[PDB]
Amino acid sequence: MRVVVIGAGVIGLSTALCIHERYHSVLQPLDIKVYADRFTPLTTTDVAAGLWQPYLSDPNNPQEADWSQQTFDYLLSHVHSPNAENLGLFLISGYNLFHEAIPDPSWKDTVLGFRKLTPRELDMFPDYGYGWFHTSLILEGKNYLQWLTERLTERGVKFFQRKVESFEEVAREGADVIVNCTGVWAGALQRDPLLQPGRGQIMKVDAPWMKHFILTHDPERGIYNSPYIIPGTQTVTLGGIFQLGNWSELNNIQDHNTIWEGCCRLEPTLKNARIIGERTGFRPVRPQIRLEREQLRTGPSNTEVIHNYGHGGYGLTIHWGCALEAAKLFGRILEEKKLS
Amino acid sequence: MRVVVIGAGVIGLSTALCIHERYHSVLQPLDIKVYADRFTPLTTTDVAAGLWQPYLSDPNNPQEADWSQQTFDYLLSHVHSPNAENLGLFLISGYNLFHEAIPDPSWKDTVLGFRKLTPRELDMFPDYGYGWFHTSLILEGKNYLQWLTERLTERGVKFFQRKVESFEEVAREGADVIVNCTGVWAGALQRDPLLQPGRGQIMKVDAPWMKHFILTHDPERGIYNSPYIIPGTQTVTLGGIFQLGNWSELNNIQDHNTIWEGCCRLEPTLKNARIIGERTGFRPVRPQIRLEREQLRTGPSNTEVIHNYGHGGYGLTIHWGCALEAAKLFGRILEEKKLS
Ligand SMILES: Cc1cc2nc3c(=O)[nH]c(=O)nc-3n(C[C@H](O)[C@H](O)[C@H](O)COP(=O)(O)OP(=O)(O)OC[C@H]3O[C@@H](n4cnc5c(N)ncnc54)[C@H](O)[C@@H]3O)c2cc1C
Ligand SMILES: Cc1cc2nc3c(=O)[nH]c(=O)nc-3n(C[C@H](O)[C@H](O)[C@H](O)COP(=O)(O)OP(=O)(O)OC[C@H]3O[C@@H](n4cnc5c(N)ncnc54)[C@H](O)[C@@H]3O)c2cc1C
Ligand SMILES: O=c1oc2ccccc2cc1O
Ligand SMILES: O=c1oc2ccccc2cc1O
Repeated sequence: MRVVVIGAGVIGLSTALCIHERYHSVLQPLDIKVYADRFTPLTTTDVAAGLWQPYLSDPNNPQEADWSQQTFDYLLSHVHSPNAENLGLFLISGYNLFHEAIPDPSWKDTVLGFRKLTPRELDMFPDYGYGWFHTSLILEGKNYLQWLTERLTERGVKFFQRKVESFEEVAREGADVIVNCTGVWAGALQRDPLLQPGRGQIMKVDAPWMKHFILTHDPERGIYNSPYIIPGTQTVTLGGIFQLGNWSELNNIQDHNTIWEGCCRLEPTLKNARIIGERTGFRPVRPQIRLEREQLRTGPSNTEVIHNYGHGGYGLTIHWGCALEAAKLFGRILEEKKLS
Repeated sequence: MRVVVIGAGVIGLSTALCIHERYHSVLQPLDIKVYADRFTPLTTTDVAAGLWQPYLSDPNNPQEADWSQQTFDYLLSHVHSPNAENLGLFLISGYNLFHEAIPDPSWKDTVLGFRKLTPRELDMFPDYGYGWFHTSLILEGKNYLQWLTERLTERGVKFFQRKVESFEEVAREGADVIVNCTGVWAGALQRDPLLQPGRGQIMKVDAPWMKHFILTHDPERGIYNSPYIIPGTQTVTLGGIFQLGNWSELNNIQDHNTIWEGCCRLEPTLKNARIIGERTGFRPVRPQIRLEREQLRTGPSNTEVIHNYGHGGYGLTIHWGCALEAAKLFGRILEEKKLS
């Protein structure tokens, strides 16, 4: 009963934890190994601010909306425990600003105190005439990854630093079930023409007087290509870069200047904030998450593959409803094989 | 035309600035001196978190409500300037939690996005069943005092470190108008049986993941004797001590334990927050602010006194409507004396 999880981002770690907590007793010799090229300080998950916010549109897969809601409910129930800070979990309120009166989100009742912005609030942001105010949650990738790692270490999950070349290489080592949580790099193991990098560039700035997130929206320039300010525990994340199909894992001045100019206009107090760091990340963009079973009859033995990737810019927002669904798929592998 | 302001807290400094900005041209040789025992890092103003919040009750003096509103409007208009951080000025949202359904405040429309808490929000705080959520402003005393000082230094206002024994001592030095902004210590210069210390004890804790203020209310134990959490730029203020008539300028373990136990129950994540400092302050409590003219015919020459003290736990919330009213009273001294 050997299980290999490929990837140590929020997807891989949360899935490994979910499978363990649901099947560690059910199956007595349950072996779980985590195979990843990049761990905990250097994944895409570490680059994310961690704000819980799904896309404004209804998902292509109606299950995704339920997956997001399940994660918010799981996270909100732990927000007040004396542990919540080890997870990098905290409540935060803020603004979603629009150029016109768009419909309310599907998640309007999932979040706390959702409402329409008043004219006195809209007066504070001179280029926007519509908006929302609500209270959401930030789950910082860096801390959450460290937390999931500790939980996995105490549960006997063994971690391995390696770049996997094919699923066959893994199957040959004697892994019955393979959990593929490769993120943006999932194409390298099995070509997927629906998966593409959603290049983002962000600035981490010291502005501790910023207590609210501010996300702006423009249908013209599209999703995440508009300014955003997301306060974290130690720093403030400045962003607004979204370049589909760009694999440049390097910061660039044009993107820097665009984030700076755009964020300073939104919040002019930022002109005196110190820049601590700047980073680049690839959102694993797909029309919908690939979370399904596949048979590797093309390779060694029977050997089933659980795909779990393509979380775009909403990986942290959705991860828990995903890990649970993957844990449900893992159970179906046990019952179908006549292994009750 | 010599003017002496006694006090370098928010009251004295904001009044000195207001008189200067309104009468520096009107009167060509306008001499302004600031006399204070304790300056900028050590006043009661430095101990205040700086949240804009008047009392839940309608003021005894209906002008006080207009004075608070004038300060919020003045501060909100400067919240977004690239300077706002030199002032220690920032927007903040949060909770006011009650044991029962009390009426809406007088200031419900002064604040941003004021609303009643929903049942899902009230579920987060197990001992409270009613509440409000709104967006207010924090004006940090420490930074604001440094700002007013710089503004006064560039305007030629001369500062003097001394303990004034009587108004007569000041009148004898040749001061025509005396502005008395002595705060809680105003009784020492002229007995005032309405003015009393509102002893408060606070903890400054490192909890940067706290993005909202939380103020609790109990009619049983009274005003500010209930837990409160107020995040600042660099630290989180923990409080809930209000002892009328207690002059103990010393922290005590009973008050410490009361703030700790009460705040940790409100927000259990605080159990792992580091204590950076603890302080004691005396709110200058009076049934209403004394902001009026008095003739010192009892002392040297004619010599008018402008009283400006007794701002309780709402000094920063009200200071600007006060400084403006004092500046208006100073003008009445010029026109009555047949000095047009
Ligand atoms: C700038 C930016 C901001 C974002 N902000 C938010 C946000 O506020 N909220 C939110 O909900 N989401 C956000 N996201 C999205 C979030 O970061 C992702 O959806 C989530 O981190 C992706 O998780 P993952 O586990 O799919 O990928 P990753 O974090 O990339 O991890 C994939 C893992 O698989 C590994 N791997 C890949 N190929 C192999 C191989 N052959 N062998 C071994 N290992 C392999 C990598 O080494 C890595 O460990 C943001 C993204 C970016 C870039
Ligand atoms: C624990 C606590 C928390 C608070 N939180 C808030 C809040 O969140 N929001 C809010 O709006 N308000 C708050 N307050 C209230 C606020 O601190 C006061 O109302 C305001 O600071 C008082 O201002 P002042 O200028 O009257 O007094 P002070 O800051 O005390 O200054 C009085 C000045 O007069 C001087 N002085 C006195 N006597 C003499 C003399 N004989 N000669 C020379 N100088 C003299 C002192 O040296 C000092 O410089 C809080 C108070 C406390 C104690
Ligand atoms: O760049 C991003 O910013 C966000 C802000 C809030 C919620 C999700 C995201 C995803 C992004 O890619
Ligand atoms: O202790 C105090 O806490 C406050 C919180 C908000 C607004 C005013 C006050 C005044 C206090 O004295």
